[PDB]
Amino acid sequence: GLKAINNGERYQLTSPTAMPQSASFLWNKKMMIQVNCRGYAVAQFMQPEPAKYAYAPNLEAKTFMQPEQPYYAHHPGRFFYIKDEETGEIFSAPYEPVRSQLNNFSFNAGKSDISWHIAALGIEVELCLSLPVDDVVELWELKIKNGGAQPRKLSIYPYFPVGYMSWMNQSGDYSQTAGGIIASCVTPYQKVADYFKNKDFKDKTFFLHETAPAAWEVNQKNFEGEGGLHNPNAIQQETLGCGNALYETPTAVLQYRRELAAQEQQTFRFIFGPAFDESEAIALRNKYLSAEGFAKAKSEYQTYITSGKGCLQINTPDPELNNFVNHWLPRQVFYHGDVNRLTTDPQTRNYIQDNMGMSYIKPNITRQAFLHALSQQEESGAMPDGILLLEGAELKYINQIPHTDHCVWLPVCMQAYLDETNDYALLDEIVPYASGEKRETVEQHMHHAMRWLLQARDERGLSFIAQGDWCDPMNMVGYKGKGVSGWLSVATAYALNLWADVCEQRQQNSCANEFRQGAKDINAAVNKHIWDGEWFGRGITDDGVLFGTSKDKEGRIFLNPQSWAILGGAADEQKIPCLLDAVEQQLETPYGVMMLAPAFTAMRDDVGRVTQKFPGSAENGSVYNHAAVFYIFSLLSIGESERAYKLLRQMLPGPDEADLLQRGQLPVFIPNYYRGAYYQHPRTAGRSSQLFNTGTVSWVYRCLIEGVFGLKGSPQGLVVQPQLPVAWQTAEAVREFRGATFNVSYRKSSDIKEMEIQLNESVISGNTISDITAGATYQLTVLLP
Amino acid sequence: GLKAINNGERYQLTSPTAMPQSASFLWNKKMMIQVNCRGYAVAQFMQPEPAKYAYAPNLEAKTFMQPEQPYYAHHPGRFFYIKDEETGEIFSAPYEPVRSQLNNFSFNAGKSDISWHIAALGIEVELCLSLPVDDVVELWELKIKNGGAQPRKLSIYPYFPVGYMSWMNQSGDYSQTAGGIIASCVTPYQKVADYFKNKDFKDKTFFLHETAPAAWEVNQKNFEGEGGLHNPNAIQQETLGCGNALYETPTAVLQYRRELAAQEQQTFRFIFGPAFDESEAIALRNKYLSAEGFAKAKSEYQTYITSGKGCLQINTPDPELNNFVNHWLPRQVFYHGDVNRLTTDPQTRNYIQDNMGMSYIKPNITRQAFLHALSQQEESGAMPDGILLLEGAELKYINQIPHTDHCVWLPVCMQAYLDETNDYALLDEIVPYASGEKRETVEQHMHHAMRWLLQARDERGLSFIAQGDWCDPMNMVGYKGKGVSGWLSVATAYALNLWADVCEQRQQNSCANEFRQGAKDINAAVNKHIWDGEWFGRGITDDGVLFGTSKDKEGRIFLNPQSWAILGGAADEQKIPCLLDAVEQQLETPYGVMMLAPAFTAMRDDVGRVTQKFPGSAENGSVYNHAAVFYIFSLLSIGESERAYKLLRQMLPGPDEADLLQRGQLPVFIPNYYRGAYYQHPRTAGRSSQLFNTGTVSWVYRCLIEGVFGLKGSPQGLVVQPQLPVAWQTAEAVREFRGATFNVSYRKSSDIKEMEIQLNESVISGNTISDITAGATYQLTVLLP
Ligand SMILES: O=C(O)[C@H](O)[C@@H](O)[C@H](O[C@@H]1O[C@H](CO)[C@@H](O)[C@H](O)[C@H]1O)[C@H](O)CO
Ligand SMILES: O=C(O)[C@H](O)[C@@H](O)[C@H](O[C@@H]1O[C@H](CO)[C@@H](O)[C@H](O)[C@H]1O)[C@H](O)CO
Ligand SMILES: [Cl-]
Ligand SMILES: [Cl-]
Repeated sequence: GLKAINNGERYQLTSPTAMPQSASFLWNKKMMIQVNCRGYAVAQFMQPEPAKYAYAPNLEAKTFMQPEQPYYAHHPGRFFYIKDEETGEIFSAPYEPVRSQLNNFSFNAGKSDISWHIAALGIEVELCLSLPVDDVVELWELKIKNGGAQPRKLSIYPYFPVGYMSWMNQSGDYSQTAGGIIASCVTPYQKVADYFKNKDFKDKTFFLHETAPAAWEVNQKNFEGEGGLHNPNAIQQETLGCGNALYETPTAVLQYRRELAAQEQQTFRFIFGPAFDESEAIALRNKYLSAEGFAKAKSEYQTYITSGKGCLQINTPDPELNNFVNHWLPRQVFYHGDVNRLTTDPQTRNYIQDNMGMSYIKPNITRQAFLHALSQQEESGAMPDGILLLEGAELKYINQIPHTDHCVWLPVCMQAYLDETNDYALLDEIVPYASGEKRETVEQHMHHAMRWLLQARDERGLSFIAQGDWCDPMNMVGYKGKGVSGWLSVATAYALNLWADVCEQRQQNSCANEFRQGAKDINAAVNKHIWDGEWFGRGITDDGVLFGTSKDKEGRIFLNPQSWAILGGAADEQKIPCLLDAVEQQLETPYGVMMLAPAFTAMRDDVGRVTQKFPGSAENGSVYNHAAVFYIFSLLSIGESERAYKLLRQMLPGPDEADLLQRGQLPVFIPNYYRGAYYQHPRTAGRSSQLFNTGTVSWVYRCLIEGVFGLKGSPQGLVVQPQLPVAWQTAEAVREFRGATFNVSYRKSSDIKEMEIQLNESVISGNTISDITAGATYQLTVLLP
Repeated sequence: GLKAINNGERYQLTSPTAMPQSASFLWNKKMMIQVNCRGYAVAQFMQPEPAKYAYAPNLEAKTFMQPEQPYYAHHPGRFFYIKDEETGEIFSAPYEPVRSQLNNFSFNAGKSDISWHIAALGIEVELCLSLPVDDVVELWELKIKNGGAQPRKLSIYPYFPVGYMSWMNQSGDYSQTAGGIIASCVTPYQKVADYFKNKDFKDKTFFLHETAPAAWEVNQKNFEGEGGLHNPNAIQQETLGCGNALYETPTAVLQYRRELAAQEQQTFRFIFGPAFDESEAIALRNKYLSAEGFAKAKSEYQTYITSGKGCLQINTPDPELNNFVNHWLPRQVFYHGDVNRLTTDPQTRNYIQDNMGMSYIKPNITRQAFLHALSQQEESGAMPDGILLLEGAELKYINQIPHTDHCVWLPVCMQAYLDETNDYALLDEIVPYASGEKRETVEQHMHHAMRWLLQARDERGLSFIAQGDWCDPMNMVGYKGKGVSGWLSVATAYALNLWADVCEQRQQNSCANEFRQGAKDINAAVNKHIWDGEWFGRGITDDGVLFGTSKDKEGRIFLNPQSWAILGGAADEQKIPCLLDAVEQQLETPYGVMMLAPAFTAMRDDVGRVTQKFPGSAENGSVYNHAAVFYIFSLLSIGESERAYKLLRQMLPGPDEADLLQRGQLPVFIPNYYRGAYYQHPRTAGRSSQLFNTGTVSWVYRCLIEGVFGLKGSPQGLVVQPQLPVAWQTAEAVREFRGATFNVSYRKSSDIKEMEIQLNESVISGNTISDITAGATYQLTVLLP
């Protein structure tokens, strides 16, 4: 079974085998953890760069998680073994590593915690994980109850494998003074500069108990012996051996021996995490490891999540949609803008898009993000490929490979901020540039960005692509310096048209004319060179080849140039229906719209690395949700209400059982992708990546707020412009907007020919609520034909 | 049990649990594999840089093996499951992953193969692995026999897990045309230049059968199901499901169904390895996958190993020593010089030392190695930190961090070559330098190297250490440009004294004087600044601190400055006994001599990274065999015969049972280290690193040939100078030397006061056999007091 519980606070799966990849996530200001339903977990923290405290059993690469991450028996996880001392029978919570028969299983994804209930052998177990807001530590609460009528003698063994920490130096031992296990290493390196750089690393891992145990074991191999994780030798014997690790793989295993009366329950607390030294571990222990410490952290964390609850609560005829939107969407949006994906150098397009989502949650964060991003703009007007969030950080990985699209996001996402807040006064703030002495207003910086986009075009008037655009791995179209992007061109026309509208609102009329003319020039170039007759191509290679066209067998159509041609005006009214039909025919699937099709099955080396991905995975033809929601937004922009909703709703798994089993995910987030290549590889199509990091969700939230429910800001007030699916006879929403609350009731009427709006029971004229007082509540009734 | 079998060809362990880390190795011109006794394996190949075809289940770091490498259930390996179709009972060969009760177990390390015999359920299994000489492929032969009296219906399942190949693209499927499983990936990258660089990668892994199977499975998770590796679901059912992998972790599993008569045995052949494409896999199949192909490869491989058999066979009163020296030592030496550790940029000290070993095996390889190494000498005289073996290769890892000792090895190892071969004519060969147009003789290059060592000294006359010397991770003594090395100084005096002796043999008298004077100057500086009263210090830091002294609590004495002071002449007759005693008191252990003591337990940042290793591991205080044999060689140089032999013999595990169990290794190689820190951490002391890559063995072979058995070359012929341990009443050796064979019999006599030598039964005068005819055999009798 799989359903919402606890009044929306949690979401419960009752089989540990039906959906074995399913998972949920938690984060805080400094860490994140992905927890699998069977007890595997991946945890990363910042110090200030990424690191981990629970390691693989081998020397793993520097990485967090892969899409569709597979687990294996020794993957890091969070386990508790229970042993009936009378019978010798054992089981483990949550399910791994023993995989015993259980009488009851629940995995509960929470807004603020992750928990399990299980039962075996008549013993009832509860496990609850949460994090505090500001420190790196896991708070673990275990409850064990004898559910039967006679006393029961049990051994209870936390098993938190530390893994292979380092080939230079790893060890571990029990510390009575810390009250638990302290594993220790030295992170490997070779260069002297790295010794200086690594000085403040938290290269100890602690596992501390509140209640002193009977015994412990710190050596992984001693724990397993021949019995392995299925039946550890250390657990077969009466008492753990109390061994240490001396350049041996360390582990964290404790043992409690209890005789529990009928119906008796006992609670045990632990914390797990990294530390510089034992002193820091003890500081965490004193702050957190108690009933009071756990309750204070929980109260503070629930407060943090509620601070990010957002501006929209809905009550539609679709209860799965209600649950997702009300309870899960805003937390996922909030994570992205609040901690910027836990990177010290966010990709600029990610920083600006994730902060755009924040406009609906905590817009002062958005405001400061624009100020920060623009302070790092180059004097040319160009934006850097990443934005540094800490002095001393550097551009890493894809951010060192030249992509050309960074400036497009500025006005595209500023428009959401300005519409929601009406904070045009941001445009007057003064900020520096990345180099030089010039300090200019936001508005001037934006003009220089749009001038950059206009200058970074070839003689045909089309945008250079270099080693990629929005599609990060699209690296061989323009690497010789001549290739151009179809998508970047259409999106630059959109950006320029939006920014000209701002300039016109600001009385910057010369600018408005200049950018409007820019946008027409690009659109005309696009129509001349990129349009392929039934859809827009994707780009022109360094050697002059148009691709993403009907002559290409793989990558015959890409979604992005279509959505963005719709938004930026390259697609007129006669080309629009060609796009809709071609997308439906070639890209739509039951799991959502694919970003390109057919997927590439081999390298095409004038397009590049994207074509080497497995067909259907990631940018190579998946249902890549971020591209899908750009299409949904383009659809809303032209009033294609039914098609917009249909494709948005496809992003949420369930309630169809086959759908839920095939995507394999709990419906508590939208992943970066569901597997595509639907025609080529049907068996796997729909499978969830399980990756909760995705720019999709800022845009999905915007589409629902402003487009489907149609409650959008303007300089006059709240614009009522709903695009509800026709199946809905009635719906309600509660919209928070500029400090006020709107209780909106939507109802279909066959008495009217045109929408009618009532505010506090009086019919209004027009579609705008203009008189908004902070702290007030308004009743809005919207009757629709 | 653990013993030599097959007339020395193999070495057999009969418990899969007593020595669970034990392992043996195979190599060829392009690959190596370390095979664990329970069925785990690590395999690397060159194309021309390192790569693998069997992956971990996660995204592993670029690495081969760690010292004391731990395994875990999903580590790569080489397995076969047997299922009794009547009972459903299963077991796996060799032992993992099921770990069933077996009725018989043998793991056979071979000179040219690795094999197992096991039995369970009345079924007798044989497994044999070997490699061809020149292609990258594993040749696997499986035999299954019903050892009982009634027919038996069995399913037989090879299980060769491919692992997690790539996050960009991984897959696999069955190919009837190839006749087996083909897994495929694209190695991840981001930079366009890497696409060009990676073009010829063998990114397919094949598992091909000679005999067509009943069924197959390519998806790892489908193979395991809930049952895991202990009881795979695919094996529970009647027939494998014939599944593929589509961006899922692939595997190689086949199934044969057989009804075997009483006493019936069947043979099945497979090959496993990497390929560019199916065409290459089929080429390997046609060449190898047959009884004829396996026999041709085996015959060619045994020939290759016999070509490396070396120059010394011994018959001593110690049968463990005999076995090791005769059967295992020469193959380990041969590996090092023949394939240079499978790196395209060997560390210069490793290249020169490993090639020195070759002087006793195939000296033309040694000769060409000096020619190659010196062609890359810098015009200054300095040697580079590595030697490039392929055009386009680069210096990697430690070779990019400046170390100062590279030139010292030239005359130290040239001396062995000249003594063995008498090829002074090498000195006349003309070779270029790394830059510039100068082409000079070997002799001139050597003079420039020794002038470099003399110039690279401070005002005190001591050698700069920069970021390290022989001790690779000794990186913080001289990183600011002032620190100097105690060891490098004493070894430079040795190098100069040897090279002056060559110059004197070559009538280069000015050079002889110049370098002899250099050596005295350095030795005097060493005695003034480095000698600490009872032993020589290790170095002086940038801030002027002498370390490796009696005032240091950790790192109180280092072995190297003592051995090298003995060799180079810094240690006179009055200081020698102080060194011997201090080494005995502080560094000697039952497992061999430690390289420093007490081990460092925390960073000391004017010594550096070495001090951060776990105490007792690697350079931080292990029994680091390469340093140990430098001491043994220094001992032989002063006639400390008993102490030399004792410490050399300590390098060979066994026959003491406790010793064999504690080191945990088969006695078929000498590892780079046995764990030290004997006083600080007794529990783990002696544990083998299991690393067969080590420069130790060229020197151990030289010590036995020239020092213990005392059969050493000179410009006059064969010098007889034995240092046998006194316990030996008699011994024999067979020495191959300059094309002739010497059958040497050694016998102790109380009738003589001084050694007597007879050649073909006539007493000779002096200690040199001067008349050596190629192809002849001589009988030498050496009577000792
Ligand atoms: O090859 C790769 O590493 C990966 O495919 C990344 O490019 C990708 O990264 C995303 O790829 C999007 C589409 O290319 C891009 O618009 C976002 O800015 C970037 O965060 C992943 O979602 C990161 O999890
Ligand atoms: O920190 C490290 O990576 C390792 O300790 C290496 O330095 C070491 O490498 C050896 O270390 C020796 C002593 O330092 C050195 O003389 C040899 O040239 C070098 O091959 C290993 O034996 C490679 O397996
Ligand atoms: Cl795209
Ligand atoms: Cl040393």
